[PDB]
Amino acid sequence: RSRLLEDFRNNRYPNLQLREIAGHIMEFSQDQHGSRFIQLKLERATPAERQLVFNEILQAAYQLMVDVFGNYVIQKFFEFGSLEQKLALAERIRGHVLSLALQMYGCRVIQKALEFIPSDQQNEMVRELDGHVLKCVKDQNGNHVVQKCIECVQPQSLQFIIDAFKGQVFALSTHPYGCRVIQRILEHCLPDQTLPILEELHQHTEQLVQDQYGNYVIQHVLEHGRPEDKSKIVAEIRGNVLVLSQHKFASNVVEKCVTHASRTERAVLIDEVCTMNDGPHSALYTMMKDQYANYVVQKMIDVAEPGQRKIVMHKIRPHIATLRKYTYGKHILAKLE
RNA sequence: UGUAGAUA
Repeated sequence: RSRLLEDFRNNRYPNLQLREIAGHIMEFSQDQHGSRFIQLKLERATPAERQLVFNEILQAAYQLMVDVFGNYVIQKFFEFGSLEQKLALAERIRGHVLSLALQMYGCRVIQKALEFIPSDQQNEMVRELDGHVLKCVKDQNGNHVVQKCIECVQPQSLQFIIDAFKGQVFALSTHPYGCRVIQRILEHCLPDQTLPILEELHQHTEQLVQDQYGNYVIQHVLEHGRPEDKSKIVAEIRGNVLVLSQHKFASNVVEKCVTHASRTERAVLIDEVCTMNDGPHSALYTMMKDQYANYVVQKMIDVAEPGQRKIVMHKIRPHIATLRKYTYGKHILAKLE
């Protein structure tokens, strides 16, 4: 390194200033303590002081966008720099988007830059992803970037991402990074576009609720979706209430079904299991005794009306001195009051 | 008694 920096790593300069590290901006930024020294002084800095530094981040900007320390520095400028340094940084970035989006460091920046630019540059920076949509949605770095777009970017500039997901919904609603994206779209995108998705979604409601993350997506719509889409799902559940509340994943979804259904639907779903006797005993006998099902049951009571709840507990008197036996049942006896 | 994304 240089002594200047060596002296900084040894604490030999207590009131070190920006001007005093001219010619060494870069080096500093690829060094943890110096990157950190700059990140701080940039916030409390004169316009002359920032530009000084800027001058030296520009010609090796890409290098610092990928450095493990150099990347917070570029990001500071997006936060606290001038409009012109922000567009200038954009410049730097044009036609480098895809690569930085997939890089461990570059995409943090990209993620920040996407947050601090007018729609014009925002709109521009995104189309560079066109035709590598699915490649980014399934990347470990790329995926927060796409998510970052769906959030920051005006929705009408992202039809290419709705298209890209066509007939792809299940593979992604059943993917690790794939399903967070699908949530964003349903949180941000226009009716025009959340229609094909919600459509494929319903195509595999039964399967998705059994997926590791697939359910998180059905779970999303139940909570946040339009009441027309809820009812369709709850309907997928109606009947299957027994076979799914014993599922490790599917239980979590019936849960939110009983929570987010119509008043009516809700009182029908609940009742379904208070009178669809299964085997030796009745329906909710198993649900009580089951490692996952009991939460579904405890939820039954939660959302219930005083009328239909009374009836539930009346069906749960015949086994009071029966649940003490099974421990998962034990968490139920502490409610019949 | 029960489930999910990347930096010093």
